[PDB]
Amino acid sequence: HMINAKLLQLMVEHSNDGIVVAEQEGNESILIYVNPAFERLTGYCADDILYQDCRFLQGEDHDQPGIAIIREAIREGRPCCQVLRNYRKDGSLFWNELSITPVHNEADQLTYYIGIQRDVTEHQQTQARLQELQSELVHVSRLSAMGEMASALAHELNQPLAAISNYMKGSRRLLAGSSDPNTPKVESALDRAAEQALRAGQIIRRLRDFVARGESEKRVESLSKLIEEAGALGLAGAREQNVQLRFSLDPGADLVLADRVQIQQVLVNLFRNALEAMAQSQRRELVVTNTPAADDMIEVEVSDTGSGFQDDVIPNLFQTFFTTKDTGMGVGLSISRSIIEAHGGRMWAESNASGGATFRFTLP
Amino acid sequence: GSHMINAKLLQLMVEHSNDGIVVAEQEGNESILIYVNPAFERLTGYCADDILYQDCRFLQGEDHDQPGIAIIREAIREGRPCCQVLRNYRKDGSLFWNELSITPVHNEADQLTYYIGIQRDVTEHQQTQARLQELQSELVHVSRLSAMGEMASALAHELNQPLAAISNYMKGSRRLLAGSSDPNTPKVESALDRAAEQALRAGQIIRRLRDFVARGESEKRVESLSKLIEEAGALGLAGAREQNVQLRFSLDPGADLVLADRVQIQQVLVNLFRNALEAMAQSQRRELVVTNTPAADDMIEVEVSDTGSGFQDDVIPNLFQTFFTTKDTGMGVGLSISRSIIEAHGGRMWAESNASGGATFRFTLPAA
Ligand SMILES: Cc1cc2nc3c(=O)[nH]c(=O)nc-3n(C[C@H](O)[C@H](O)[C@H](O)COP(=O)(O)O)c2cc1C
Ligand SMILES: Cc1cc2nc3c(=O)[nH]c(=O)nc-3n(C[C@H](O)[C@H](O)[C@H](O)COP(=O)(O)O)c2cc1C
Ligand SMILES: Nc1ncnc2c1ncn2[C@@H]1O[C@H](COP(=O)(O)OP(=O)(O)OP(=O)(O)O)[C@@H](O)[C@H]1O
Ligand SMILES: Nc1ncnc2c1ncn2[C@@H]1O[C@H](COP(=O)(O)OP(=O)(O)OP(=O)(O)O)[C@@H](O)[C@H]1O
Repeated sequence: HMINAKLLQLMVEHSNDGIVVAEQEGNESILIYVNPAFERLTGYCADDILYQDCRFLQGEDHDQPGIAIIREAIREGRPCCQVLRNYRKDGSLFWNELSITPVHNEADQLTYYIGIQRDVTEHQQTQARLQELQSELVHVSRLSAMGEMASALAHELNQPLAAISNYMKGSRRLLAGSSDPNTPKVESALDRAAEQALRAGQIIRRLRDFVARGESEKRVESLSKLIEEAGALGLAGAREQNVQLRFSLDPGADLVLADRVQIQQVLVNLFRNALEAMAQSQRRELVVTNTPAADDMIEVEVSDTGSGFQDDVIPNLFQTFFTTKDTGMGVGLSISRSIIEAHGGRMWAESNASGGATFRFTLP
Repeated sequence: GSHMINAKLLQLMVEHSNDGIVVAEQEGNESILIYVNPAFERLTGYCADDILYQDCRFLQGEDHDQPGIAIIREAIREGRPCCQVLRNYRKDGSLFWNELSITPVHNEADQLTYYIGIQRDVTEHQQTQARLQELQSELVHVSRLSAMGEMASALAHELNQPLAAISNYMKGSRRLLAGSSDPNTPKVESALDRAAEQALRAGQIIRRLRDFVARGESEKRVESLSKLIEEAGALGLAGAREQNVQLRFSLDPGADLVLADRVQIQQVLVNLFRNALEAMAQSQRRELVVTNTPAADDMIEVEVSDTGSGFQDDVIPNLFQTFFTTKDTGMGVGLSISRSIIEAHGGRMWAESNASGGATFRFTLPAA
């Protein structure tokens, strides 16, 4: 009615989406029409596949749940939409998003199907890599958090336990020049206490090294790449926070020597920290910049126009547990600085002229 | 001339496609609708007789601050196809997310530019994906502090004995020295007192770090088991479809409502889900069953069974022990944290090996 069927067929012939019309023959849903987009998407020529069921796109990959879903939809005559792994003529893998509508033709007294196919490989791939990045971020965050927990405990307890040892040493020195009948019992009690204090030391290290066990290696990685991976994790939601992102990367300074999951976590933490300082900020600008630097290093700058620093907050930032947030562990910057310095770099912070914060670090 | 099928048949298929399909026509800066299928009238709530020969942009309502709109405008300015999601609004005002595929097509007879547009309602995917973004952030935060907290509790528990020992050896040494006249004894006693004070200080500063990390604590509310199971699946079980892992959630409608702290039970379930997937990595059978049932003393029992690596004969009684692990990079902390959280809540928790060589974990929660 509304448009002539020739024109409509022309539109179908030239749609960018795969479009096919199938016909049920017993247990087969045989293709009776395909458009060029479908030939492109699959690599098959229409002259070759007509009057067969398209399941050959599955190749040998028949342990997919969508397949059974589709089969039951087709038995019921209900529509259905499913993603499947299909394989082009040349073998190449693509994820095919299938929308099938059973349609009953009264004249033919037959059941046809109209199917729309979109290649969704890029979405599947990016979503899978984002899942792996999310999982590994969780893993490394947990071990590194317990790992800083241990080091702070060791360094804070190091003084009392040594004091105890020294008081044992001095007491034993005083009692040596004594004949009181009870002193051998005193000396043995003091020895047992010494041993217990050593035991406290030895087992603080035991839990530390169990949580800190298992370390990685440093390889050449592109900062553009690790900045994009870190942004994918840390900066989703900037647009909803109306934060303006600017990545100024120097093409001569892009390749660094680093352990990629740890630098990912340094950048993710810096990005999150910057977003938080912009929670209620009138100006929201985030700048990431790479430049050549002095000691054959390369400097990465992350600047925000956020809450910034009070007069004497700035010199505490990288100290373990120093925090201004109600639920902050104050550990992000401490872990980041220890990681960067172990990688051969330097890290420091300063307030920006816009009232925000600028963090810089260097890597080779 | 090549006609694989009569155009009437093709028109019918389009008429009954479950997908919105429209044909628009270029008139200057308008792409006016000249055909819509019933699917589009349903999806949008508008009647063809009313929207024909207008541009579809009225679906944006007042919500024109979307990037996809400018993307589409440029694609249509060039001759290129494009695909974008928009916030559109039905006739009744209701919001829906519309997945648009537009293909400009040039008609030689008309010497005109038409467009074929395919529209999918994808509200559920956009919303679900945004809720997974929210869950990912909270899982990171809660895992970090929760691990720091089990770290803290473990260090305090192991140190409790030596520090008490030191305090007691001081108390006993002072008792022995009380009856003494050696000239040096007041100096000894003062040294022992200072050592006592240092050991107390070690204790108090361990409690200091423990309380600092556990300072973020919450309250427990009535929560739907379907929902918290789905959030945990969304985080932990996202890869099962590609791992060819068979998932089955059998939830009993008579056993559904619990009292819990939702983020902590989420982290318990996420750990169970990942752990089961890890066991079912290289197993010919990989089937995971989650089941809800009523359980004794006004409780509800949840079962998670896997056909995975399972448990050795005497590993089972170690599972809930802090730091007990079999994985090279594992912390052995997941189950210890999980059991302490559930028991700190109103339930209990235990484990057993599965008959398929896998593992089955069960827990109970209240509904009071
Ligand atoms: C119109 C239509 C299009 C289809 N397109 C595809 C496709 O592109 N790729 C694919 O793997 N399966 C596709 N299928 C599914 C198979 O034809 C078949 O129905 C499905 O694999 C379940 O049937 P089975 O029991 O033979 O496996 C399509 C089905 C229909 C009706
Ligand atoms: C075939 C076709 C279908 C369209 N369908 C929709 C739609 O369903 N919802 C929507 O918001 N925009 C839709 N658009 C986009 C608008 O028609 C318009 O192209 C877009 O809003 C950008 O143009 P503008 O600058 O006038 O806003 C469609 C465009 C075409 C060509
Ligand atoms: N861009 C910034 N703007 C303002 N303050 C910042 C910025 N970056 C860091 N800070 C300050 O430095 C402190 C330390 O941050 P750090 O990331 O080390 O821990 P945190 O974010 O407080 O805790 P968590 O371990 O949960 O991330 C923060 O409390 C914050 O006050
Ligand atoms: N579903 C499961 N299938 C097989 N083994 C399991 C399962 N759940 C737990 N285990 C075993 O119990 C041990 C303790 O697991 P838990 O989840 O507490 O810590 P983990 O997985 O070792 O460490 P992490 O905290 O890093 O996940 C694990 O090493 C694992 O061997």
